[PDB]
Amino acid sequence: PQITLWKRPLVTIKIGGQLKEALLDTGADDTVLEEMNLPGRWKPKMIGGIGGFIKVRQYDQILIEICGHKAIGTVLVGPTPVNIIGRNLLTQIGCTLNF
Amino acid sequence: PQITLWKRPLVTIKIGGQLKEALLDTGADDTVLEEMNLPGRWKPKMIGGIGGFIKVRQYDQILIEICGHKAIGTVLVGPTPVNIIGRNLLTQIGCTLNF
Ligand SMILES: CCOP(=O)(COc1ccc(C[C@H](NC(=O)O[C@H]2CO[C@H]3OCC[C@H]32)[C@H](O)CN(C[C@@H](C)CC)S(=O)(=O)c2ccc(CO)cc2)cc1)OCC
Repeated sequence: PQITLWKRPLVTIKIGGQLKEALLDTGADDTVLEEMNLPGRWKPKMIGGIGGFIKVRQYDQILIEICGHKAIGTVLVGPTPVNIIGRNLLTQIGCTLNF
Repeated sequence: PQITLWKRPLVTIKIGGQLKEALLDTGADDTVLEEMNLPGRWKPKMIGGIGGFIKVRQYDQILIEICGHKAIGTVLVGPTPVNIIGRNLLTQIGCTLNF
C-alpha cells in the first residue's frame, strides 16, 4: 500500500497475541510500545527524544505483524505516549519513503 | 527518490540560506530544528515528545528546500536532539510511505 502523510500514519499491529494501533515512524531507530506485560527476559534501557529520556524494557526477537506483514526484532516497552514502529521493523516489511 | 530505512533517512536541507542535515520523520507532526538564527517574527510555543516538553520559537511561512524540493511552512526552532522534518513539510514535498 501507499500511506499519505496528511494524517498520522497509524496502522493496526498484532503483538504478543494483542491487536493495537501504532505509528509508522521513520524517525525512530527502534520500536517503542505502550506498557504491556510480555513474557520472557528483558534488559533495562534508556531512550531519548524531544523532552529527555524515559526508562524502557528491551525485549529481543519479538514478532509483530504490521498490516499483514510480519517482522521480528527488538521491542522497547515503557511509558511511551504512543505505540511507535521504528526502522528496525519498518525495514523488514519493505517500507520506503518516496517523493 | 525512494529512500530505504536501513539507515536514518537523513537529507540535506536549505533554510535561511544555510545548508543543514535533517531527518525525514513520519512520526513528527511538525518540523523542529536545532537552535539557529532565522529572520522575521516568531512566537513562543511548547511541543511535547517522548521525554516531555520543550520551548521552541515558531516561525511561520518559512521557505525551506528539502532534498531539492521546496516547501514554505512552519518551522519550530529549539533544543531538539536532531533536526527533524515533520509531516507539515513532508506533505508539501509529496512524500509518502510505501510497502
Ligand atoms: C508527553 C506529551 O507528548 P505527546 O503525547 C506526543 O507524543 C509523541 C512522542 C514521540 C513521537 C515520535 C517522535 N516524534 C516527535 O518527537 O515529534 C514532535 C515534533 O512533532 C510533534 O508531533 C509529535 C510529537 C512532536 C519521533 O518520530 C521519534 N523520535 C526520535 C526523534 C526525536 C529523533 C531523535 S522519539 O519518539 O523520541 C524515539 C527516540 C528513540 C527510540 C529508540 O530507537 C524510539 C523513538 C510522536 C508523538 O503530545 C505532544 C504533541
